[PDB]
Amino acid sequence: SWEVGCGAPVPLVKCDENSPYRTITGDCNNRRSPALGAANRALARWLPAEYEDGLALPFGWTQRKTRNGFRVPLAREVSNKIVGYLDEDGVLDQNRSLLFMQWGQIVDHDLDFAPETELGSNEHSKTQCEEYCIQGDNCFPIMFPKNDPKLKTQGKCMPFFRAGFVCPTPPYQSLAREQINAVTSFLDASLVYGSEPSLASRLQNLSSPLGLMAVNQEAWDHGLAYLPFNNRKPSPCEFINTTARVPCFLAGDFRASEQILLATAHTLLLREHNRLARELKKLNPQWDGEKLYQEARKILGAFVQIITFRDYLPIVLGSEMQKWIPPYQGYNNSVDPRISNVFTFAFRFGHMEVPSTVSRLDENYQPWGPEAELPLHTLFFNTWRIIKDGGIDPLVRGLLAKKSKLMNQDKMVTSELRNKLFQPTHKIHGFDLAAINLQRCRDHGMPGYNSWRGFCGLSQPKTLKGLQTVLKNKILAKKLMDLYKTPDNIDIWIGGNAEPMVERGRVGPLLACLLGRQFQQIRDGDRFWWENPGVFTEKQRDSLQKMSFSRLICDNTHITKVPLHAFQANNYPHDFVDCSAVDKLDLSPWASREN
Ligand code: HEM
Ligand SMILES: *[C@@H]1O[C@H](CO)[C@@H](O[C@@H]2O[C@H](CO)[C@@H](O[C@@H]3O[C@H](CO)[C@@H](O)[C@H](O)[C@@H]3O)[C@H](O)[C@H]2NC(C)=O)[C@H](O)[C@H]1NC(C)=O
Ligand SMILES: *[C@@H]1O[C@H](CO)[C@@H](O[C@@H]2O[C@H](CO)[C@@H](O[C@H]3O[C@H](CO)[C@@H](O)[C@H](O)[C@@H]3O)[C@H](O)[C@H]2NC(C)=O)[C@H](O)[C@H]1NC(C)=O
Ligand SMILES: *[C@@H]1O[C@H](CO)[C@@H](O[C@@H]2O[C@H](CO)[C@@H](O)[C@H](O)[C@H]2NC(C)=O)[C@H](O)[C@H]1NC(C)=O
Ligand SMILES: *[C@@H]1O[C@H](CO)[C@@H](O[C@@H]2O[C@H](CO)[C@@H](O)[C@H](O)[C@H]2NC(C)=O)[C@H](O)[C@H]1NC(C)=O
Ligand SMILES: [Ca+2]
Repeated sequence: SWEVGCGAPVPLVKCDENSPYRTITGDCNNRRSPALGAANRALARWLPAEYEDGLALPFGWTQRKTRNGFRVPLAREVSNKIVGYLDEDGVLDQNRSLLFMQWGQIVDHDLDFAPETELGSNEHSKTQCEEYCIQGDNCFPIMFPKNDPKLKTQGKCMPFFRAGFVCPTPPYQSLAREQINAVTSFLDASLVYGSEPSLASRLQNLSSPLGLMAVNQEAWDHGLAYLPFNNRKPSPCEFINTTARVPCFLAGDFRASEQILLATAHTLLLREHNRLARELKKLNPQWDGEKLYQEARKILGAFVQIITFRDYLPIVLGSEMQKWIPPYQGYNNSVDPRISNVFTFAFRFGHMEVPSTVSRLDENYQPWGPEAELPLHTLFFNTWRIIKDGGIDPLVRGLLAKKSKLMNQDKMVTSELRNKLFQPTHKIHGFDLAAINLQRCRDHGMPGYNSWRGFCGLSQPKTLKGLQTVLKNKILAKKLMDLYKTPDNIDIWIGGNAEPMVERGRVGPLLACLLGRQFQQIRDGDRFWWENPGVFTEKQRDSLQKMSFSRLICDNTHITKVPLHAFQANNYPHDFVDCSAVDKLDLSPWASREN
């Protein structure tokens, strides 16, 4: 049996072969099958999907349906018993800057987004779901287990809506349900430019032929650009402080305002596009408005890639880097560049790297003002602290000089995210990202832990003693067993994250494998990979190889002191040097010598 057909919600457009620029949607990257790695299509299944009813119901939907003969435990109950911790002392990655957490979220955002199903704005699937906690259709509420303190203050559940799926977004009934990636699978700064035409243009400055992205005309940062604000009302950035009335930003990606440091990095990207475009017109004064946009956008895309594969992945994998991402050997069109459904959970290792507070630091890197450090939760959907506090600048210094959270088998996810998450259609700082992630694993039909162990050539523990051995942790294993009753039922997010953290890396073996494999394909199956012969000239590639996040900071802020290796843990002033000492990006090689 088999089904190749289904790809109905897609406008299938021309591929201008030889074009030297990526499309916005990601179509036409791969020539044999030009929908490969395009946005708005069904994420890839490395392993057949696993639902309660074979088709679409997330294990845990039916109380009289076991998984392998055992009920699956409530997501919130796994959160409470395994994921949570009280004492934030001692949980600071000694050798990773806070930038390390933040880049990961940036890369994640470039690569995947599975939007909640939306059949109703003015429809009571939302209200009935939130108010009365009745599971049905796309309402899959996260129920509190006996003894939960949120029972006392928040109700019977936290709302949760099932992710969008292809074919139709009303129910289906032939193939297994397949969730959508709404963004492009190819690491191509789609978070900045958008993955759809409608937005990419709306993002553009089509008032002038300079190839610039649209900037805030309401607020400014020492004459440095801010991102435009967004249309949407209701606005959750507004709802955060209804007095200040500062809305969310508008970026290539809709999540850019989830937290202030994400919105900051987005700032650390729009700026550079425009810097790059201005420098480019200055040099090639005959170039189109379009041409300037595309060639900046190309260089930016190349920056995301280089920072990611040269600086980030080596330190997020460790020992396994070489085992899954051998040095580049060219473009391979037989490679599938699609983001897999499991990767979208594996990449959520980042959630254990988020610490409980964010600092603003002045130019001696000392607290900035009387409220320099804030609880992370007061910063979900918070632009106003950017616009009417300090710059971006103090936050970027914090990104450099403060540390990531270290994942810890006994202190997984800070309560800032585990109890205080703010959703943008629900009025409280009262949600649990960990619960949500577990529920979503089930929503998405994920195979369990041991299925992924087996996929990656690793042992598949069956017996509580065997699980202790894999996780080198008696007590964690015990709680996992007590709750799941068989490692085969352990949800991939929590299983993958429970494994000790490799060597020199920040993920376990199961994750290294899932992540390495996805990034290898991201790298090998992209026709516009920066390092693919043809995409850039050898000259051009000699200039791009010197880019650095440091350099990005220098050219787009008024920070004049940065470390050389920004992802590592760095302290001021010892690990910092002046922007003078820090390599520039030399665009001589972009000179259009059509003569
Ligand atoms: C708030 C949130 C963060 C920080 C303050 C945060 C951080 C990260 C990092 C650092 C990631 C990678 C290193 C990462 C990956 C992914 N996240 Fe996550 N994250 C915050 C909040 C959320 C929320 C909310 C979601 C949606 C949850 C849902 O299932 O309903 C979320 C998701 C993800 C995600 C899946 C994205 C997708 O493909 O749709 C990651 C890969 N994060 N986060
Ligand atoms: C903190 O983690 C850093 C990385 O953030 C650790 O050091 C990294 O380890 C690599 C080895 O793979 C080193 O890179 C090597 O350096 C030589 C030149 O001496 C160069 O030819 C290559 O680039 C080579 O890979 C390097 O020390 C470092 N890498 C980077 C990018 O910083 C470090 O061990 C940890 N720091 C502390 C204080 O423990
Ligand atoms: C909602 O946003 C408000 C800003 O839009 C914020 O209030 C701001 O923060 C403090 C509160 O006093 C003020 O900072 C200083 O203001 C002047 C300095 O010129 C001093 O008189 C004060 O003592 C103070 O140090 C901001 O000026 C202030 N602005 C306003 C209009 O109050 C709120 O705190 C935000 N509220 C929430 C719940 O997030
Ligand atoms: C689109 O670009 C035009 C041309 O630069 C912008 O107009 C400039 O705006 C800046 C402030 O943003 C001021 O110097 C002048 O108003 C214009 N400068 C020049 C040299 O003409 C316009 O702001 C941009 N529009 C948007 C919405 O970003
Ligand atoms: C591109 O990648 C694919 C991986 O799927 C390679 O194709 C496989 O190559 C191995 C060894 O030659 C064979 O055993 C497989 O059966 C091949 N499968 C297919 C579909 O071709 C391919 O060799 C790689 N190409 C390059 C140039 O590296
Ligand atoms: Ca992308």
